[PDB]
Amino acid sequence: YIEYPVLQKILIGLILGAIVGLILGHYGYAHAVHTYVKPFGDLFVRLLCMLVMPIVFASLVVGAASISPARLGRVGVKIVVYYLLTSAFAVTLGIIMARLFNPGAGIHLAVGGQQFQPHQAPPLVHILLDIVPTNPFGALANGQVLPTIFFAIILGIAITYLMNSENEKVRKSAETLLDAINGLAEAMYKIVNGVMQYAPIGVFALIAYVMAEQGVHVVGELAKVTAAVYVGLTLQILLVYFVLLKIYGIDPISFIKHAKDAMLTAFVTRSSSGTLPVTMRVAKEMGISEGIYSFTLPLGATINMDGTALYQGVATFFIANALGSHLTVGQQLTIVLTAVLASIGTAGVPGAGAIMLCMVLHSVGLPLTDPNVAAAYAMILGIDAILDMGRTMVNVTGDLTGTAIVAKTEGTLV
Amino acid sequence: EYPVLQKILIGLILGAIVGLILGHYGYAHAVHTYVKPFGDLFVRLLCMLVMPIVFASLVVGAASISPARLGRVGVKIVVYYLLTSAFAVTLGIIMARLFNPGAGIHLAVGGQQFQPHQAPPLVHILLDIVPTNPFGALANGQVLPTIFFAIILGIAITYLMNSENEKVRKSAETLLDAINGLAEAMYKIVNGVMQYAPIGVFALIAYVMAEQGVHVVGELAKVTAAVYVGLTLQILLVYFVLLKIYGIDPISFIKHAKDAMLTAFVTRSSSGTLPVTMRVAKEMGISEGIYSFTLPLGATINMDGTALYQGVATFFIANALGSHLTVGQQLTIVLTAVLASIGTAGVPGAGAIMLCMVLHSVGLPLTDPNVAAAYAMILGIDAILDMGRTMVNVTGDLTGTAIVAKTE
Amino acid sequence: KYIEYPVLQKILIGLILGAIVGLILGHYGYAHAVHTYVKPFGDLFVRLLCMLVMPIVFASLVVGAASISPARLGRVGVKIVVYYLLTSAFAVTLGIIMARLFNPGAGIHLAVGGQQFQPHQAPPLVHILLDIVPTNPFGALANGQVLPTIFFAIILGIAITYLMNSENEKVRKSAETLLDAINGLAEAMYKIVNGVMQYAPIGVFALIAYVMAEQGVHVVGELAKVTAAVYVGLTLQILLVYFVLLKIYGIDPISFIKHAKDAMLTAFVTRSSSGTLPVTMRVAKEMGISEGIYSFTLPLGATINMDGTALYQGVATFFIANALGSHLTVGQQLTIVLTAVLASIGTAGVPGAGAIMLCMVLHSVGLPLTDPNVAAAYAMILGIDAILDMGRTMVNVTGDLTGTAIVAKTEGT
Ligand SMILES: [Hg+2]
Ligand SMILES: [Hg+2]
Ligand SMILES: [Hg+2]
Repeated sequence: YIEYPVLQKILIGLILGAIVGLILGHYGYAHAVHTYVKPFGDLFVRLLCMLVMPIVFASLVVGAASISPARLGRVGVKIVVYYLLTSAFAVTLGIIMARLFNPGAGIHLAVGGQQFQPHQAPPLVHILLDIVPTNPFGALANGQVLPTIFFAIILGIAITYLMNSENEKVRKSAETLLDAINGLAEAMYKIVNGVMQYAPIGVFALIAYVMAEQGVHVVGELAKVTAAVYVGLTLQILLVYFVLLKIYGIDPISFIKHAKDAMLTAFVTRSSSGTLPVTMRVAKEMGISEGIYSFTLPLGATINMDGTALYQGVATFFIANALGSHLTVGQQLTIVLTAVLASIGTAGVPGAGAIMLCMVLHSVGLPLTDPNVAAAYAMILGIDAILDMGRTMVNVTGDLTGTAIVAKTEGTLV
Repeated sequence: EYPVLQKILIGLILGAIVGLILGHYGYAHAVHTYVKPFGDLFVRLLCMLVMPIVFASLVVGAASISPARLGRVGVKIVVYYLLTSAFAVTLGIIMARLFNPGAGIHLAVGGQQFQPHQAPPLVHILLDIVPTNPFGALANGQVLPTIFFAIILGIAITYLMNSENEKVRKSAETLLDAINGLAEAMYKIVNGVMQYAPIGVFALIAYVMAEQGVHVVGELAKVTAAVYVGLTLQILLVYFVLLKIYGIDPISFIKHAKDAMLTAFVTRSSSGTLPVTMRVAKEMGISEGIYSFTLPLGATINMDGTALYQGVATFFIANALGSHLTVGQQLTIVLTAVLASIGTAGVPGAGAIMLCMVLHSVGLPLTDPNVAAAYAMILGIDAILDMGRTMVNVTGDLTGTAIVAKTE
Repeated sequence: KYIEYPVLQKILIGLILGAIVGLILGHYGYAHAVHTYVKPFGDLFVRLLCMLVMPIVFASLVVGAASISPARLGRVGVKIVVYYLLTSAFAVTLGIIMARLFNPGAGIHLAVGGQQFQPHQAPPLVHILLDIVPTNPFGALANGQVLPTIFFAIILGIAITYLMNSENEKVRKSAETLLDAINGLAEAMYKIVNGVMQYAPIGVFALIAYVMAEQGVHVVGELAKVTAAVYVGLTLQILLVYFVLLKIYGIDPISFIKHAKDAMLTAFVTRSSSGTLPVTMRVAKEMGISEGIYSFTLPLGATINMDGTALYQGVATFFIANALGSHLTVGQQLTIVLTAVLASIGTAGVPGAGAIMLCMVLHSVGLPLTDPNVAAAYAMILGIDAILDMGRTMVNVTGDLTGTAIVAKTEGT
């Protein structure tokens, strides 16, 4: 059948696809690929941008409700502060690395015969006022990004306040609504898994055309991306986690020795949740309180922002850079912080890195319909699989780093 | 608030007489200005629920039929309906080509004939089944994407009900429970709208008769006929053969269903009839533990009745527009319609509701005067057709529960 | 850094303080600078409100419809509903009456862009009646078609009640779940308003600051003229209907008020049918209303009481239309006003329902809230809504008791 290690399939689809593309590039048929292979790629891209709205919205409602004070616990408030200070660093490293290696420059895409031309921007007044949806159903209906973010947050928070009410009529109503929204977000995730079953074919078709038509330069450019990620990735573990543990009297060396297979599971399954049974067992091996890890671990699975913050730092810069538009530090963080803010509750979430990207593009007015934007996004989407293994692996490590720092601040260790 | 079907038939029979005399020496135009708006109110009220029912109905439907959520006695009854609908489709088209309903009524209302557009590149029509934004598809009536999303969602929910996580599992249970109920309410609303249907159906044919001459009655009777003969040809040609193939006697089988069919034929309700259906299944000696499960499904998932309705209706509608339609597209459009109606067996006037959904999905704006005036015709006789629809649905539900019961 | 100080106080402070600032900056000041710098805060406030107008009206009506819906409706229910229908009827007539009595809007002929607003007119009745029916309800709901939304929200709520009358427990829990989540969306939308009223002091400051600075000093008289027309019709309701209705039911009106005294005073000051509900029930027991009666009728008047809104709209509608330059007749008025009221059912409060309905009414008529004039006209009412909304609630609560007592003594079982 096709149930064989889904990730194996996708990496086979990428490696094999680039070879097919690239040799049909050299003496081949850039155009034939474009007429015949590519539409299979397009289907894949559509199946992704599809759920981009339901997941962002329904995910944020649930996510907001999670962190919403003071439905949030006191042991919880400390773990929230944790992810906030780490996301802060994860963002800096993101940008830093994306500037350090310069992914995108060197590939000047001008696909229809013309380069893409960002039309910016309205007056700040006009753009701040417009985050407030004129009509919340409509925002959601026709893909209005920022408004949906803002309404989804303000609603998730509202729900929690309703679950602090004496009126039981009221309390269950909220509990019902949130539960229903939850199941939606939940179903959306299961749908993604199904799409990832098609991903090996679709991703084959995507890079096949990119390779066939962009030339061979691309492979260097993509390795440039992945590199900037995995080096910021490990730079995170070493520079922040290890420091934060050191600074909490915890031993970083022996810490790793327990996390070892929990990171390796995460690296391999791409799944904060798939990995969560392993994570929890390791948390116990380190001797974290039962009452603690059984609460804080199922959070970092969803609200851990550090992984995605790194992805976007590099994805953002590549995507904008390949388009040809030179992007500054101020725009960078502006963009990235906003993606991260809105990512909360989508930690995994199969391929959230790429999903946030769409939602961020849609937000900066770069129509996915444009051929350049399209062929640009298609590149990152290709290697997303690779990137998403590091993304999860850092997520999990940081979840343990945090749940162990917070564990010790409760006096429940060994 | 007196027997509802009586009223719709009273209104139709009565309405054509009124329209037809007022047509002849009368004032086709007057009717058009004063009588007709009541008719248009009716068509709107229907096209209204076309979206919610299709979406909500399919989410629920797909979650029924979904693997691994489906049961063993269930898998067989589904396999039953799949292979009966197969044949029901064939008869539909076949009868629709046999009698030629529509041609000979050449409607060109505005002083101009309707002119269907075809067709974007296969590539572009296939990529487009995938909604770019699901809320959007839903919001501004995109048919194929809504089907595609509603199926892919229903299946997803079932996987969530096979989860270790009780939080996850309850949430799915809830979402589904609320979509169901939306579905459910949608139907309740139809029952009420059918309360206006006698006035509405009066107004509709009144105009059609007053304006399209007397040729119409022949053309409509042509439809009715093509359904009722496909209808009984289904009972005899498939059910009887399936009963015989499973040692059940066709003749004495009917002797038991006799009132259950008569009830179905007169209530238009697979569900309204359900108590009578189950009573007969007991009289025939089916296991309690089998008919109490399989009969409530046939009432929702039985595609055979609709499959004949769409076959014929589709061919009439298109044919009357002027557009001659081939066997290939006939089937393609039909499979699509039936394969989206799952979980709406009855569901009062489902037959017509689907038609609207298939029309909106295949070019053909319901706002267009030709398209409108043609759909107004079938909408008129829907009541007649919808009685045979249900009656055959119910017969095939017993045939299925009996065949499956025997294998147990 | 914490302004969790009495929320109403803040809005009143913001109004009085805002008008002075604007008015002095108006005279020799910088109408323009206010427009460029203070106003954007006033606009952000109008956006947060106009935001919820769709979800509150829809999800609110669904629940509302369900609550009045037969035959889920009790016999103790049927009477209280009939009560409210006959009181809203009069509540409307007084609204229009007072709106015509004082003439708010005239004398302020607003032509803001350098051009006066022009209401379009009306398609044939056929076309407007057919169009109350949503061709696609998700679409109605998604892009703000008001009339089709109303009609779908009612026809939905009612259907949901019938599903609760089914022997199929599948069917029955399904309906119960759906309603449970629609309510609760409703409920959350209300919580989101409470947060918006938190910024309302700042926003209401900015709003009148500009209208004062730019519209002159004639505005303050015109607004006092509104509030007057409401508060007098408001007490004309108590004296002219409730008191005549209590008397006509052998009940003593003066000694009735002696119990309601604080129950009305709470409502006047909290702006909250729900916040006041504890105080209200305590008073219905003091008046010696049955426990199994007020435990049902008081939580209804809290949501379905239409009389308070009926007055507000009578005046708001006339002022808004009058200021724009369109003179509006008594037919037009009720047609506009019945409609709003009839669709307000289940939104009694709901922090600021009065203004909320008005948008929804403005959108429905054909006055695009983006229009410079319409905006500057709505902005004025939005400003004093807070004042009007205290009276609104207070009248509502008096009439909930007047009702629960009239129905109560017709019982004694
Ligand atoms: Hg996308
Ligand atoms: Hg329709
Ligand atoms: Hg508004």
